[PDB]
Amino acid sequence: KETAAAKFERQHMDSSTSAASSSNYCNQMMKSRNLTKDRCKPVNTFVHESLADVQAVCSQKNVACKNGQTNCYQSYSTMSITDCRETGSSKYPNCAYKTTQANKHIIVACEGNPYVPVHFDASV
Repeated sequence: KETAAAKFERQHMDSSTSAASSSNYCNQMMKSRNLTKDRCKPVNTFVHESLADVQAVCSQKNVACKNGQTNCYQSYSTMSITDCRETGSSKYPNCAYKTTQANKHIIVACEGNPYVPVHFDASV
């Protein structure tokens, strides 16, 4: 079945663009990455960086995850990210989102060997 590492790439990586190019980014990306298949996922963050740069976070500043877990890491530098948040008109299967683009630090949880990001925790 899809690995946690793969799933992380599928849900949160967008190395193909430097930023969201329009208000529709979320709507299109959420659908294409299959995040709306079973239900409308309420929030999602896409990271506009190379895989290598994001995998490197696992070796940066160790911080506690929102749930208390201790395998989270915060990026030393800001990163280009797009936040997607479901809108008040969103209604499965027609999931709808608001697109917000920014440059922020990312916090990820890492696991495995190679030790890579498997969950997106927050941006700061």
